Amino acid sequence: PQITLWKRPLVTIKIGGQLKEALLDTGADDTVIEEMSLPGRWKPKMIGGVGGFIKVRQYDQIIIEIAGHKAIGTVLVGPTPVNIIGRNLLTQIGATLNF
Amino acid sequence: PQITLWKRPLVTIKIGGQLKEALLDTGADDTVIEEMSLPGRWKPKMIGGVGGFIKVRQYDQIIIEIAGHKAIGTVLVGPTPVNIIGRNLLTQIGATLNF
Ligand SMILES: CC(C)(C)NC(=O)[C@@H]1CN(Cc2cccnc2)CCN1C[C@@H](O)C[C@@H](Cc1ccccc1)C(=O)N[C@H]1c2ccccc2C[C@H]1O
Repeated sequence: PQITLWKRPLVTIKIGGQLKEALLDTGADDTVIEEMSLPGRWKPKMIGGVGGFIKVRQYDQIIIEIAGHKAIGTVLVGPTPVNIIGRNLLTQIGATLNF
Repeated sequence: PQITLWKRPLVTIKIGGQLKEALLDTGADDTVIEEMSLPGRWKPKMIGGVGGFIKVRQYDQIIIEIAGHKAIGTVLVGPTPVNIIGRNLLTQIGATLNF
């Protein structure tokens, strides 16, 4: 679709078989989802944004559906304030900014 | 224009008579610019990022040019790691996310 920005660009995702709401975030390098049980091995990671750094679980090669579009890639899991779809997966689904 | 997301979507902005580089950020509600001595009045604000909150100065009705497109709105100034153009100004320049 084409998504305007008057409201947060929230979409439904499917991850681990579960539906969640997430924010399409062009300012995020990576994808980070709130704490959940997720099938795969993981390793510790830290990511930083405004306000500082958080500790996350890094899961590689995770199947995720974003507004009906398939991606398979790195998903971080940890105490993010909101679920965030970042550029690593926005690129997979062919998302661009236009003006 | 169209901007892909293989790298951070950085553009040139003009604010306060100065050129800066800034990130077009659909995940950001607000626009946050690195410390700069903008004139006049401002209001204290705290804004929340992925890692917690930071202190900023809120300036209203600020003239800013984003990739050649003029606009006007609220700009938050403080110790941000990157200059961030958020939805309050992305809407003004008619930006969308497309896939
Ligand atoms: C107005 C303000 C700027 C404070 N907003 C944000 O920071 C929001 C906060 N919400 C949360 C919120 C908090 C409170 C209230 N409402 C919402 C989550 C989404 N972010 C938007 C992010 O796109 C901001 C960027 C900024 C940044 C870019 C590059 C380098 C440093 C900082 C961000 O945090 N990106 C980082 C990022 C993000 C996810 C995964 C990995 C990484 C690395 C890095 O790219």
